[PDB]
Amino acid sequence: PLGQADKVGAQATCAAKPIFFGYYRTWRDKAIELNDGDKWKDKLHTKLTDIPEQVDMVSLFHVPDNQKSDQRFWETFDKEYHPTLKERGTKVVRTIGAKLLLNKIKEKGLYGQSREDDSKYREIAHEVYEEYVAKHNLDGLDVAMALREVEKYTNLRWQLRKIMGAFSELMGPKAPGNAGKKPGDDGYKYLIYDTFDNAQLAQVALVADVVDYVLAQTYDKGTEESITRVWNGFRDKINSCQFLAGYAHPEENDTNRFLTAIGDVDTSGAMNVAAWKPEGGEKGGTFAYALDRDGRTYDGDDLTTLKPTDFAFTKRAIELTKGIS
Repeated sequence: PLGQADKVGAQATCAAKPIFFGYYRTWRDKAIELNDGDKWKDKLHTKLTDIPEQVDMVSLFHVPDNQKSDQRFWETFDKEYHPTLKERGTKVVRTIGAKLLLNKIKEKGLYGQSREDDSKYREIAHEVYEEYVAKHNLDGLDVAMALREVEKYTNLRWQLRKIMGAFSELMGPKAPGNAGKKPGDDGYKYLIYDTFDNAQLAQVALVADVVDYVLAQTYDKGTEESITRVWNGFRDKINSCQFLAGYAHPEENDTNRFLTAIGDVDTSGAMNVAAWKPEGGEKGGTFAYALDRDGRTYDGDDLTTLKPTDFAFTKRAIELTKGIS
């Protein structure tokens, strides 16, 4: 048998100090094997260990359809990348899309109504944990929920709640395996939720009690007042220590147009987000999408070429988030 979090609102203190969270596109890693006809079969400049040593947590965004094979990538990760990141103290988690989870719910024949066998949700959670987290000794799972249909349909809300509860038995504050451990401790297994910057569309009330962090996709904000507005939308469901606001770096052939992390670093809206704090509280930290595109724009050859990065935005966000130099 599987409301809001235990504490909500602005919290003057947090169990873990504010962190910088980084999304890493595995199909842009040097060790990955892209398709034969791919225009970027070469020109791959960045490796995973190139990220700054002060990154607290990195999330591997692995998409099998974006490359031909990942065997070399995982061999390099197990041999080279992961020991170095562990030496630096950087946690590594794995991002999974909610669409894949709903597909797995559907394969089991679940509609999500009462009288169903909730052990099937536990089966799905264990399979996902073994494949995505345990297989490569990762530190937890990040569920990306950017589906507008979840909020509209009761059965989808039920399904999401049940799969996140089944996951809470394996990761997060509710997991018995994390007994006496806290985010930031060695061996802690994280349960992370990234979603809309709209709390209602996010359906964060279904996961607030089981997740360590809530990552709001504030990719179009860039103003402290707008982030305050988003946070006031979330504050009655989660506490500020769970909340992370973020920005997105321009991607090649993206069509999305996220403008907060372009131009001068110190005056960018991305650094306003990194510097932002909840009034009367401390935040969970700051996150950035596509670390390999740090500093890139949508202009000129940037839209169509891959380039190395100096991680200037990443370093400055770390400084503003953690209050260090």
